[PDB]
Amino acid sequence: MEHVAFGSEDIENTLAKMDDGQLDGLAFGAIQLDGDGNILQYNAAQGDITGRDPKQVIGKNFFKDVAPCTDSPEFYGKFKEGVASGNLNTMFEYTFDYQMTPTKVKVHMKKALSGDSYWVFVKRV
Ligand SMILES: *C(=O)/C=C\c1ccc(O)cc1
Repeated sequence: MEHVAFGSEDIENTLAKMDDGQLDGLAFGAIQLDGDGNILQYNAAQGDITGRDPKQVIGKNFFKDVAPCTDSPEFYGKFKEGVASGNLNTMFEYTFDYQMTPTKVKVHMKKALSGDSYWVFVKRV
């Protein structure tokens, strides 16, 4: 598998070399969003945690369609600020409970290296 540690300092540089196939070899869930919150990448580990079929969610809006429970100042509010500020690095716990068993996770959001893309990393706690 891919040996990348959750919350690593240079994770945006390392994941810059990973294709969709490589992302699926991570020890934790990984989502790539555009500045509007549309889903660009969604790896296997994330799909194990949420039950979503990765291919099926790419293209939908994370905050509108897929994960309305994140539509809150505590999640989406922080996202919208990072995008507007052009910088984002934050780590917090949250509960995912839409159409699923309530699951506690640690979330790390961080701006990608290139363009207008942002990472959302998730692991169980
Ligand atoms: C609330 O809706 C939280 C999270 C979440 C994450 C991924 C997917 O697919 C659904 C929901």
